[PDB]
Amino acid sequence: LECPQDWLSHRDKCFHVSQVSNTWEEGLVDCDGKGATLMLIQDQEELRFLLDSIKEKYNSFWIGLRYTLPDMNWKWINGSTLNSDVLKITGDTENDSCAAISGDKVTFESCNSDNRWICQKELY
Amino acid sequence: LECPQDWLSHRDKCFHVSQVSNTWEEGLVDCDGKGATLMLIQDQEELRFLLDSIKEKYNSFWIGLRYTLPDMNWKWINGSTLNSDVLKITGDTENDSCAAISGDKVTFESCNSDNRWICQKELY
Repeated sequence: LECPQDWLSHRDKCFHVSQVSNTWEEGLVDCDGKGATLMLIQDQEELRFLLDSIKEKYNSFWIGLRYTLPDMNWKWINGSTLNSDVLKITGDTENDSCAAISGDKVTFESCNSDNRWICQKELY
Repeated sequence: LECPQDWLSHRDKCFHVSQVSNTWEEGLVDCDGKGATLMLIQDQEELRFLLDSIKEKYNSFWIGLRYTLPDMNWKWINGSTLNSDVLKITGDTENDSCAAISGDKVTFESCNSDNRWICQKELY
């Protein structure tokens, strides 16, 4: 019983890092199609192991954590409303944020960001 | 009437990009201390001009837009709760997300990210 070919083995899990960057949803669907899921982090060690095997400590990798927000009237810190032109490129219609590993932290980022992603399989 | 020394001039505004990366709040306080504010984007042209004068189209720069979230019970996409060890490095206690320019989009990112920031002054 080994991890599939080209998957990284660690403790009870197999990991695979995506070839391309894309949105969170594209990652979630990609992992599904592999009989896998986006990475669920059990502890910081796991996070450190991955990041040190990949050698991209700055980059962001999508993981399996997301929240949605109700519809929001976005305003600048001075109280002025964002105008039409800027709203066209601000966040996503879905108003979701998605977790990504970066460094040795987990940060939430708009889900339409293009990031690589990490899929996981449980061996045991 | 010129922009201060070392500020970038554009249309009715002067811009200054921070020397170091730090959290959103440190940016907001830094701009204040300069008689300035974090960048408020009037339109995509402005965004393009900055990004093309700086020549860091990938990087994230804080701007003057932020939202807070109520306290949240974070769960993984499979419904399992994040454990203690992972919660220690996931987002920020404040549970805020902050806007940053990247590429030619505005993305929301956890406010404890270390990004450079852009301050603005209005000349007219």
